[PDB]
Amino acid sequence: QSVDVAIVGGGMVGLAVACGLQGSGLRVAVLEQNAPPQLRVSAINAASEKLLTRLGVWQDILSRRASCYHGMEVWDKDSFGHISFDDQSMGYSHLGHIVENSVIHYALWNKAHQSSDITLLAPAELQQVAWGENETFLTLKDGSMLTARLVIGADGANSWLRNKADIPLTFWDYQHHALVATIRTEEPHDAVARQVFHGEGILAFLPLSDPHLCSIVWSLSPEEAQRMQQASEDEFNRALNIAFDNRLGLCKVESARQVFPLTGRYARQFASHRLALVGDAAHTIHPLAGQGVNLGFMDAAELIAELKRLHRQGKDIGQYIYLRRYERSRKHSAALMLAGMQGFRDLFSGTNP
Amino acid sequence: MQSVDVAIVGGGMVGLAVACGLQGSGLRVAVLEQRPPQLRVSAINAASEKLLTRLGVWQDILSRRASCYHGMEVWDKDSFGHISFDDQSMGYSHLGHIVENSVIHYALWNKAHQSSDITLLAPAELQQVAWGENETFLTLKDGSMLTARLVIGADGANSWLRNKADIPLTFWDYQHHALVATIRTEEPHDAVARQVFHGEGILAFLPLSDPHLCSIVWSLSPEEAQRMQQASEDEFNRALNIAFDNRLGLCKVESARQVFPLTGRYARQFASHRLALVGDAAHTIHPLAGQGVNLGFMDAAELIAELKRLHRQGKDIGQYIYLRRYERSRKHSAALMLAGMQGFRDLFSGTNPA
Amino acid sequence: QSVDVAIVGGGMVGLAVACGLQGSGLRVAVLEQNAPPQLRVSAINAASEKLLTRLGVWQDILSRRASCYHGMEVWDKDSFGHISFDDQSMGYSHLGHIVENSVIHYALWNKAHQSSDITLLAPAELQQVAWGENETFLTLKDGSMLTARLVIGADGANSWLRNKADIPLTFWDYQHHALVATIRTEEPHDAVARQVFHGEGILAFLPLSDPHLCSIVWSLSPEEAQRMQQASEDEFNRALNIAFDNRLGLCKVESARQVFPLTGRYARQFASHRLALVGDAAHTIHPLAGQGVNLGFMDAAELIAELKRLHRQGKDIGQYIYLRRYERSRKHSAALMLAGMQGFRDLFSGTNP
Amino acid sequence: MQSVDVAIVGGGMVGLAVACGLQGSGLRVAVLEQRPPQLRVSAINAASEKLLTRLGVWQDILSRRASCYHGMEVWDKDSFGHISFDDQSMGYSHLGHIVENSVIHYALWNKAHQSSDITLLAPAELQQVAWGENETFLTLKDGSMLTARLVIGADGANSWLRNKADIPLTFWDYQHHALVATIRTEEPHDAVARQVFHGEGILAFLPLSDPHLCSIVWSLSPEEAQRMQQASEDEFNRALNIAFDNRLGLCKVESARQVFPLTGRYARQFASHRLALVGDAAHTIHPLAGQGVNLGFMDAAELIAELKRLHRQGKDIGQYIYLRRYERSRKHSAALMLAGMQGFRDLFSGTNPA
Ligand SMILES: [Cl-]
Ligand SMILES: [Cl-]
Ligand SMILES: [Cl-]
Ligand SMILES: [Cl-]
Ligand SMILES: [Cl-]
Ligand SMILES: [Cl-]
Ligand SMILES: [Cl-]
Ligand SMILES: [Cl-]
Repeated sequence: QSVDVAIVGGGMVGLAVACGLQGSGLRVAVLEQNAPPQLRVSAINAASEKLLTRLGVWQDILSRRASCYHGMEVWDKDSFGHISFDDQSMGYSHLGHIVENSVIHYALWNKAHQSSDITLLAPAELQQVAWGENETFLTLKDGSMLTARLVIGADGANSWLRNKADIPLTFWDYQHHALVATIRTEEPHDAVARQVFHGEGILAFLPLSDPHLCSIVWSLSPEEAQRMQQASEDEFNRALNIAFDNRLGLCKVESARQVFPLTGRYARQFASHRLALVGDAAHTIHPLAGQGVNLGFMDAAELIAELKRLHRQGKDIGQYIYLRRYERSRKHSAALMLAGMQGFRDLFSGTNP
Repeated sequence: MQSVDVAIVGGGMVGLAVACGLQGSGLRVAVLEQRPPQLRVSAINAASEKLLTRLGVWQDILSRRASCYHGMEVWDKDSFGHISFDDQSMGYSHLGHIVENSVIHYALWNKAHQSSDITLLAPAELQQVAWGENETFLTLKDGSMLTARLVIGADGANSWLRNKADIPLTFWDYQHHALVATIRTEEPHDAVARQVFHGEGILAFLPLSDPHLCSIVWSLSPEEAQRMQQASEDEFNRALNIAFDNRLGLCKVESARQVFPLTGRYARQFASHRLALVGDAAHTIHPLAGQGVNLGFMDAAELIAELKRLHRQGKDIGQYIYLRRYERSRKHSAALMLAGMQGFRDLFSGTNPA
Repeated sequence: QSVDVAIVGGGMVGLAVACGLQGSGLRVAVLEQNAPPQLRVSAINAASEKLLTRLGVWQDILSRRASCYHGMEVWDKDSFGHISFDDQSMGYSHLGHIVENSVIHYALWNKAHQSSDITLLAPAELQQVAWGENETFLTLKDGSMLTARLVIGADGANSWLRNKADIPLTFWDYQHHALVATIRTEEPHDAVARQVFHGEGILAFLPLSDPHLCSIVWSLSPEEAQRMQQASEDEFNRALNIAFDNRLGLCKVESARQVFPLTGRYARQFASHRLALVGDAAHTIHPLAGQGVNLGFMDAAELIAELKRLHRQGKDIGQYIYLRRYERSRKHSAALMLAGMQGFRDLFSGTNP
Repeated sequence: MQSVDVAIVGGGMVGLAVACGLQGSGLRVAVLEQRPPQLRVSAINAASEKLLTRLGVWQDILSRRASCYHGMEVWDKDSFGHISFDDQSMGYSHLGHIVENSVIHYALWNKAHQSSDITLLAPAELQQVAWGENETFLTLKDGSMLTARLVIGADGANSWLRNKADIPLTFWDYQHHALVATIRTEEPHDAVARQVFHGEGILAFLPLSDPHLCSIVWSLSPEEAQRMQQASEDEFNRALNIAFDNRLGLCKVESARQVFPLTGRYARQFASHRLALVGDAAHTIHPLAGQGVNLGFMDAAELIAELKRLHRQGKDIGQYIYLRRYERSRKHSAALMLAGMQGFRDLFSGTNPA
C-alpha cells in the first residue's frame, strides 16, 4: 500500500537498485512487469564486480557458474593493428568474468527475497500512474493501488513510464545484428577474451569455463546474420573459422544460433518529478565489457548512492531538484561513451589483487 | 536561367572536395558560397590523404605547411592501459598529418578555380528552392535563379536544406568543451601523436612541424574549459603539464586559447528527392583522425564515386532510388562509429609506401 | 509469391485501398497483422460516403445498419457562442451518417474477397522486409516469402514499417481521454448531431437509428474519465445530463462505458522507397466527422488515384519520385488540419441530393 | 554580482508582460534584451485585453492607435457554410481589437521603465548560464554576471535556453505562407472581422480604424505567395477580390506586401530546474484572435499568477516541483488547441461591459 520507492521492473538492474538500498531504511517495492549453460552472457567488468560484491551476491555467482578471463587480444580483419595485454602487465588478478545473465539475475532475486525492506510483487503490471505533487499513485492491473515518494523505471527501455512523463528516448538503429552461440574450438582459449574488427563490426570469442568453449558475439548485416543462423553447421563452422582468422583452429558450433538487433537508445532526461530511470540507455557495443548490464549496473550504483544520501538527510527523494544530480552524472557519462572517449578506459580495466 | 547538373550549397572543404572530385565526369557543377600556426588543425588520416591526392591538391598542401606524424601513444590518467606503436611496425611510411584547415581549404579553392566544369558563385546565399519532379529550381538572394538535377548540401549542419526537405538531424550535446592552443614543450614530440584519457574525456598533443610545438585538444567541463581559457599562462601551463603527466616536460602555451563545444549530429537520412547531404553528421570525437573533416571527406569520396557511376550509366543522378545507395553507406558507417566499432580501425590506420 | 502491391494491415483503411485498386489490373495482397449495436462508431462525412460508393459498399452499409443525421448544433458550456444549421439550409439531403466501425469493416472485407485481383492472407504477420532496388522482399512469420513492387502500410500507426524505413511518427499526448457509451435520452434527438465545448474538450451526442439513442464522445481528464467510467449509473447519468445542459432531458446509459486515450500522430514522411503509408497520422479530434477513419479514407482515396495513374502509364509504382506526389498532398492536408484551417470546411460539409 | 529573483531573457511583448505583471509582488526582476498602418498587427482578444488592463497599458494602447471590431463573418470559398454574429448577440461591448504589435510593445516598454522592481538591461545578450541547485548564474557577452532564482525564457522560440536545458521544441512546417498587407476596399468594413476558408487555408480581412482599410492575412502556397507578392498591383488586386468573393467590392493594396512562413512549435516541456518558458509554442493559426501574441499573453498571465502565489507562500519560485503546475496548464491548453477543441471558444469570445 505505502512505500518510499517503487521499482517498476524486476530484471537484473531493478533488483540491483533494490538490493543496493537495503540498510537505508527505505521501504522498497519491486513490481514485475541444475540447468545447462544459457546462451545469453555478459562480460562483467571490474566496476560491476565491485557492485555485486557490495550487494553480497558475487560469491553466490562465482559458486554457481562464472568464467574468469585474464587476457585480451584484439585485432583487425583487414589491417595490421592489434591490442594485446594481460592482467599481469597491469597489476591485475584478472580482467573480467564471463557470466550467464540468468545466473546474475537469480543471485540478485534470492538476495531481494532475503531483504527485509524489499517487497517483491510478481504479478504486478502497471495500469496507471498519477504524478501527485507529494506522492505518486500507482494502479496495478488487478485494480489494487500503491503509493510511492519515488518511482524508479527499470523495465527495459521504460517506454511506458517515459511516455507518461513525456521524456522519450531517441532510438538509433545500428544497422547490424549480433549472432550469438557457444563454440567449441580446437585450441584452448587460455582464459583470453579475443575480438576481431571487420567490415560489419566485430567478432568476439568470450571464454567459458570449459577450456575449449567460447560464447561468441558476431555482428553482421541483418541478411548475413540470417544466412549464418540458418546455415548448415558445416557452412557456419567454416564461415566462422575464416572470420576469426583460424585463431583457435577449427570451430564447431554446439548450441542454437540466436540473433538480435543492435541499437542505441539515447536519453535527454533520466529523471522527472518523482521519477528516475535506470538501465534504458544504450550507447556503444564495443567494448562489450563497458556496456549491456555493466551500463545498467553503473546507473544503479549511482542512483543508490544518491538516494542513500538524500534519505540520510531526511530529504524528499522524489524531488527533481535532487534527482537531477543523478541525471547529470548519467548524461555526462553517456556523452563520453558516444564521443568514443570512454571505451579505452573500459577496455583496459581490471580488478586488483 | 543557368543550368547545371549539380549544385553544391556551401564552399567549405567538403563541398569543394566534391566539386573537385567530379572533374573529369563531364557533369556541370556550381558551387554556391553561403558565407603562423593557425589555431584550427585536423589530423588528416590516410583515406583523406588518398582523396586529396586523387584531387591533385595534396602536394600543394605538403608544400604549403603540413606536419607528418609517424607514431602514436595513448594512455590513461587513472590506470595502466596504453597503446603505443609506429608506422614501421605496420608497414606504413607514416600514420597521418597535422594540417591547418585553412591550408586544406585554400588548396581546394584554388583547384576549384582551375576546374573547367566548376562555376564558383560568391556570394550566392539561397533564398528558396523548388523541388520539381525533373529538376530543382534555386533562387539566390539577389533574385538570380539556377536549375540543377541534384542539390548537394555541404553547408555545415545543412539546417536550411534539411528543414526544406523535412529530414532534420538529431543534435546531441556531448556535455564537454574542447580547448585548443599551440603548446611549446621542453622535450621534443619526435613526431608522435599523443593522447591521454581522463575523467572529462581526452587530452591530445598533435605534433606540428617545429620539433617542440604541438596543437592540443583538451576536452573539459564547460566550466573548467572557461577557467583554463581565462587562467594566467602560469596556472594554465601548470594544469596542462599535470593533465599530461609531464610527458613532454614543462609546457608553455604560445597562442590564444580557444574553446568550442563538442556535439554529435545524427542523421536518419542523407538523401531525398534530388538532394544529397555531405559533411553534416558527427559521431565520435576519439579517435581525432577518424572524425571532423575526415568524416566529411569520406562522405565526399563515396558521393563522388556514386555520381560518377550513375552519370556513366546515363542514370538520373537526382533520383532517390539511386541516391539511397550513398545513404545506406553513410548510415552503416555512422552506426559503426556510434557503436564503438570503427574507432580501432581508424586509430591504427596509415599510408602504405606502395 | 509475386504481387504488385502488398498491403500490410487488413483494417478499414487497408481494405479500402485494396478494394479501390480493383479494375486496375494490379495484383494486390492484403496481409493481416446478427449482432447488437457495437460501441465503436464513426461520423462518416460526405467525402467518405463518396469513396465507399465508388467502392460499391455504401449500400451494403446502409442496409446493414446506419444512422443518417440532418442537423448540427454546437455550443459552449461557459459562454454564449453557438453554431446551428441543418442540411436544408445548405442544399444538402443530409450532413453525414453515424456508422458502426465493424459494419464498415465487414462490408469492405466481403468486397475484398469478391475482388479477383485481391488475395487476403489472414494469418500473415511480417517477420522481415528487405528494401531491394527493384522489388521488396517480405518474409512472413511462417517463413514463407512474398515479393512486391510496393509495400503499403495500413497497420495502425505503422510503427514496425516506419521503424524499418527510419521514418518515425511524432506522438503527441492530447492530455485527455474520451469516454464512449450508448445513452437513451428523454427527448428524441431528431437526427441532429450535438456537441458542447467545455474545459476538458468536447461532449458529443451522435444520433443512432433508435430515435432516443445517441452514442457519446465525452473527453475528460484521464482521472475524471476513470471516475465516470467506474461511477454508479446514477452518478454517471446525473453528471452527463449536467455536462450536456439537459439538452435532451434525462439521460440513461445503456451500454458499457469505455475509455481510450486521445493523441496526435504527425508524419514528416508518408513514403519512402517502395513504401507508402496510409491511416497512421492523426491531427484534430474536432470536428469528429473530419477525422478518424475519415482521414484514413482520404489517405486511401488519394493513394488509389495516384497508383492507378502510375500503373496506367506503365510506371514503377514503388519509386519515391512518384510516391512523393501522394506524400505532398497528405502533408499539405495535415498542415491545414493542425493549423485549424480545415475544421470549418469539414464541419459544414454534406451530401447533395 | 547583481542579484535578482527573476531574470527574463527577451524584451519582446511577452517578456515585458511578465515583468510588468509581477510588479507589486516584491520580486526583483531583470529583463535582458537579446536584440502609418504598421504592417504587423494582431487580433487582440478579450483575455489579452484583460491582461493588458491589469498591467495598466490598455488605455495607453487605445489612445495611441487601436481598431475595435464588433462583428465576425466567416465563410467558405467552395461551400455554403457560414458563421456570422455580433458582440450584442452575446452581451459583449466588443469582440476584439486590431492593434499594431509595435504599439503594444512600446506601451509595455514604457510601463516597464516605470516599474520600480524591474531593471531593463539593453543590450544584454547571454553568453552562458550555470544551473546551480540554489541559484542560476548568468554571464552576459560583456562578461558581466547576474544571479537569479528563476530564469524565464521569453526570446522567440527560446532555442538557446531550450538547448542548454535539453528540452527542445518540435518544429512543424505548415506548408503555407501568409501574405499580409493593408487593403483599401470599395465598401466599408463596418468593424466586422471577416474570413474566408479556401484550399490553401484562409483569407482574413482585419478591420482598421479607417472605415475602408483592412489588414489581411492571406495564406497561400509558398510559390503562390511569392507570385502575389511580386505581381503588379492590378494583378494582385484582382486576385484578392476574387479570393474574397468580392465581399467588400474592389480592393486596392496600399502598402508593401510581406510574406512569412506558417509553422507550429510544440513543447513536451515548459519548465525545468529554475527555468520557465513563455511565448515559444505555436499551435493553430485559425482563429487568428486565439493565437500569436494572444497565446504568449496567456502563458504570461498564468506564469504571473503562479509565481505571485509561490512568492506569497514563501516557496522557492525556481523549483520544478512548483513550476510543473504552470507547465501542466500550458500543455493541457496546447493539447486542446491542436485537437481542434479550443478554436470555437476563442472564435466566439468577447468583452463584457460589466
Ligand atoms: Cl559477495
Ligand atoms: Cl597531389
Ligand atoms: Cl543531449
Ligand atoms: Cl525515386
Ligand atoms: Cl454502393
Ligand atoms: Cl489600462
Ligand atoms: Cl513537418
Ligand atoms: Cl523539484
